[PDB]
Amino acid sequence: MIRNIAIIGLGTMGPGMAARLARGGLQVVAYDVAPAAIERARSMLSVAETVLDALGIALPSAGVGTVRFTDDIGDAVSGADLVIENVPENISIKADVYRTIDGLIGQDTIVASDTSGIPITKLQAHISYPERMVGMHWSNPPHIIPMIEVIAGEKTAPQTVATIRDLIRSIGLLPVVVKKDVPGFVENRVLYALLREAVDLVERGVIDPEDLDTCVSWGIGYKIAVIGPMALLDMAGLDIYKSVSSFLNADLSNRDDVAPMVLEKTSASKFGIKSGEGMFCYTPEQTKALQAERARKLVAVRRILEGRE
Amino acid sequence: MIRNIAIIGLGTMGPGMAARLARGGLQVVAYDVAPAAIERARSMLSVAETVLDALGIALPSAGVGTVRFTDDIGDAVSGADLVIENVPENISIKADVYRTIDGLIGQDTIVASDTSGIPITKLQAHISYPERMVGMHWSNPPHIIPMIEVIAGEKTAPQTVATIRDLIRSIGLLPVVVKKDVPGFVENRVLYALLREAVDLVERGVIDPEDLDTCVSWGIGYKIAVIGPMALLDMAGLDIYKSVSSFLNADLSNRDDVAPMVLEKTSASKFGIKSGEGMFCYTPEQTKALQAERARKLVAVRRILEGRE
Ligand SMILES: NC(=O)c1ccc[n+]([C@@H]2O[C@H](COP(=O)([O-])OP(=O)(O)OC[C@H]3O[C@@H](n4cnc5c(N)ncnc54)[C@H](O)[C@@H]3O)[C@@H](O)[C@H]2O)c1
Ligand SMILES: NC(=O)c1ccc[n+]([C@@H]2O[C@H](COP(=O)([O-])OP(=O)(O)OC[C@H]3O[C@@H](n4cnc5c(N)ncnc54)[C@H](O)[C@@H]3O)[C@@H](O)[C@H]2O)c1
Repeated sequence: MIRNIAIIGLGTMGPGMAARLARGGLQVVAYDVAPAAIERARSMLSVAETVLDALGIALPSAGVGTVRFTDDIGDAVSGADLVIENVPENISIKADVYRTIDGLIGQDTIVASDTSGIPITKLQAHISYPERMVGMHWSNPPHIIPMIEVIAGEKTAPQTVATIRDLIRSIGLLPVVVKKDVPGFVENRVLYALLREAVDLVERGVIDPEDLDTCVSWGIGYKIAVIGPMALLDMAGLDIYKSVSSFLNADLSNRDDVAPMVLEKTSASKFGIKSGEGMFCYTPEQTKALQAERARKLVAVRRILEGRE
Repeated sequence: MIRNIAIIGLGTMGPGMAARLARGGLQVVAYDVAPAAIERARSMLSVAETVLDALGIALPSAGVGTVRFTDDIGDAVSGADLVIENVPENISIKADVYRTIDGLIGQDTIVASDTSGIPITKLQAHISYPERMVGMHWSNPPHIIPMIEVIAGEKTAPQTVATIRDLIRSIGLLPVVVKKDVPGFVENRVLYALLREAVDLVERGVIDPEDLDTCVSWGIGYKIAVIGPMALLDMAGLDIYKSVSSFLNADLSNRDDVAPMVLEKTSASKFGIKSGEGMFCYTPEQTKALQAERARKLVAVRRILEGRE
């Protein structure tokens, strides 16, 4: 039974995750090794609570439903039914966390990783009772994107997957079970397939990057938000998809490595928003305005997609 | 100068295209070889006008701004400044249309094709003054998706591309210039890259098709509708995209032909909505309800994406 949740790591994905879980009635205690991170998480947490209000997400009529931050990991994981490990994408650091918490939690406590790219099969080699370790892969922002991937590693018990699937559904979120521990699970595989082709087209001068974005946002993302790919195939006709894919699949980029344009940008220290320049240029003011407007649009669009009138 | 538009072909893409162009102030006369198609287009046209109202799209204070259907192609293309060819995806049929209209229109009339998969370079080999032939690739539904691709063939004059780009902008739509006549232009290349991976994951049992759709609609389409792929790379960090793509690109599907599952479905005459069964199952009632709800959500979401409050 999962009533008490500990979150380890309070960076980008932490505060919204904590807020969203507490809003579902769960008791959440969260920990980070860096005091600066815990402080930043407080402001991130208050904004997230308001966003949950704007999404119309209610506390159920039962459960603790609170969030607390602590600088003591023993305090955080004490009595936890679920520990969500949410530390950097580095297997040595994640293994450190598992070793630390292993002696402090019950052998039937579920340990979930928010990892995007490390196989659950590798992660669970670093904790006792690997059958209760599983991938629980949220998306950014975690209090706004309602879909969570649940991924068994080779040793994960089917019961572990079902329990986390059930937890996610119980608080009104949308779990998807990923049935093989493949690189990138499902979401980021499909995303990186989209990106691989988009980057190739920009790189070889087929289309300017801002026009690529207009094209794909409106022609693809807008449509797919309302109609998923399998449903879209049914709308287009699988006969049509057969006819077109018969020659178009052969012509798509099959790049096996990093695109030259991406190597060029990163070599020049152009990393995107974080450095003020990537594919596009940003001022600090524009960045703030863009972040606010994207969060606002995401919230409004989600309510429509959920059927709200 | 483009004031008078003829549309040849009034199937799925025709009525909404005609309505949207007329709403921009243009005079539109449309033709179809099949009387049954012209009749169906009338009901499709009236619904489209209401959708344009719901989108808050106004007639400008000048221009003819009307739609008329005719069963005489000479009548339709008379005095046309732009003929949009919108007939089946079959180069012999498109060539027939170009031969028919060539003697009936000015040598400076622009002839645009709505083709998805036939190279503009091939199409323009079948009309006089190929420099005024261009791709103008709309998306379904054409009165709702605001983005249109403009594609030069090898012989297309840059002026032709600029004139159609300008026409699209002038009525409040979003043109994107595709700078090479590559298979699938940009939109359907990126879409088919997404689909190739999604189909592969369903086919090899990584995820159930309805869960694939939940995953991709919410994790990818929802996000990309608000934030285009190049902008999204900037948010994630190009350093991160470099690190991840360095191993993940190598693992993506590079399928060169039709997926076995798609061959299986089509062999069994399971084509999707049109036959009542494809990836999913549909009743006639469900189909109608789904079509209405998807159109309603598309309209509401678009207004948010455009910044409406
Ligand atoms: N888009 C995203 O950012 C995103 C989305 C889904 C999943 N993820 C995954 O979630 C995990 C965290 O991602 P993030 O973007 O939130 O990272 P982040 O770098 O923003 O935050 C990581 C946090 O972990 C803390 N930390 C480091 N070592 C620790 C330890 N031993 N104990 C406790 N805390 C420690 C850091 O101080 C930092 O606050 C990664 O595995 C990442 O792949 C990220
Ligand atoms: N999603 C889509 O359906 C979509 C989107 C963008 C572009 N397109 C492209 O637009 C074109 C039309 O697509 P559609 O889906 O509207 O096709 P459709 O089959 O729904 O309609 C084709 C119409 O052309 C008519 N026609 C056939 N021969 C003709 C002739 N000689 N003169 C005049 N009319 C004739 C038919 O009677 C029919 O009404 C195709 O090239 C297609 O690839 C389709």
